[PDB]
Amino acid sequence: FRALHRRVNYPSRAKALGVEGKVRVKFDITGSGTVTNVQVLSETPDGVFGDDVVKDMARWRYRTEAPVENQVVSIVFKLNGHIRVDDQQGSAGSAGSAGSAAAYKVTLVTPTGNVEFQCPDDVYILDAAEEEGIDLPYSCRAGSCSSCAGKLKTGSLNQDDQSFLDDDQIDEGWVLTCAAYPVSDVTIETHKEEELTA
Amino acid sequence: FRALHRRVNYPSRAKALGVEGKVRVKFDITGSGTVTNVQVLSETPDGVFGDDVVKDMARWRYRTEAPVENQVVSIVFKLNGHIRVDDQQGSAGSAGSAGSAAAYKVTLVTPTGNVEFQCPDDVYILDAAEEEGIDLPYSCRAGSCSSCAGKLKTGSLNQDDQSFLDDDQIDEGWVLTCAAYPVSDVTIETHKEEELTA
Ligand code: FES
Ligand code: FES
Ligand SMILES: [K+]
Ligand SMILES: [K+]
Ligand code: NI
Ligand code: NI
Repeated sequence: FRALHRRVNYPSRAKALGVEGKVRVKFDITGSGTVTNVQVLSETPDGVFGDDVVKDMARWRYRTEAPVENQVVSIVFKLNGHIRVDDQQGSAGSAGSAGSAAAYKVTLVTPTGNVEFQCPDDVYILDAAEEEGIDLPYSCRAGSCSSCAGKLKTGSLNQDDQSFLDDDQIDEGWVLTCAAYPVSDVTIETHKEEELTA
Repeated sequence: FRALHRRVNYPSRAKALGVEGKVRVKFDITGSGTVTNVQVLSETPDGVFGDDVVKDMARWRYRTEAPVENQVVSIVFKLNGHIRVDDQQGSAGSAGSAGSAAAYKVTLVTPTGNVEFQCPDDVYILDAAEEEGIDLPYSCRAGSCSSCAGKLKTGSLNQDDQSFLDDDQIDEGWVLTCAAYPVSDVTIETHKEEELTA
């Protein structure tokens, strides 16, 4: 089971406007490996990337032994033509269920001051920060490096999807923000990569 | 089957020396999820990161239904405490087999001029360029973005491990250098991300 072809085109209007952006989208895969049941979960900013991404996804291809439901990706667009497609985890809410995920208030303590936003319980800290237009560090986006490291000051997180931290570090409050969901209101100090690996 | 804890520490001597680096290492996983049969494949530069990485890997943890052989990761160390662990694909050669993989000459045509090095048939273009001390762009390292894009001018590649390019783009000569192996001598123009997604 794996992706074969997942091309995304860069919308010329975004390029022209000098807009960076982000789409999170859910889809199913058929036993033939084609993509259907596509639903945009979020698009930042709105009306620039979503429609084009859905069009592109019609031509995606996977290899699979059976249909697969409720896949989710993040599609990030940055300056100078950069696009990346990152796999995330589907939830009841991503699949299109009735009602809204519980959401919690995230307080980030950043080198340039504090910021606060809502984060659904099925969205990673990083993603919700990006949706609020905050620029947090990252590189792998796969819970497998130090880039997105922060320190949890209060509250509780689910970091089941991370892997670069050991037991000890999690217990000491370390967080990989690309792979962590809030399960309460939380306060996280960001930009702590260098402190993590020291 | 998945990684749970893969902590790597930053060697203080590397920090002090202002050295960036890279280790590629093979290991097996036990049915208990512990790591054994560890062998460094390459370390750049030598004698700075390898021994410490092997020590760290003794404490790694996986979840698994059965033992798994001949896993390989790349471990990259950059300035300001950055470490990332990226999964790659094992080969006869990574497992420790007799004799050497066939190797091919890679010619890179970079914005700052041309460079040439050997690349084994079981090592990705990006990795071999990094081992030769060339700084090529990348971000996901998972064949799922535009960052490492180049244009294949001559020769042939295996890009089975990539997924962001479609059929058409591969046929036109596009290459994701983080996920491409040479199967002949090749010439690749690098730094073509913006041209790819345009
Ligand atoms: S960006 Fe690598 S662990 Fe979050
Ligand atoms: S770095 Fe993303 S495809 Fe190579
Ligand atoms: K379905
Ligand atoms: K073994
Ligand atoms: Ni613990
Ligand atoms: Ni073709």
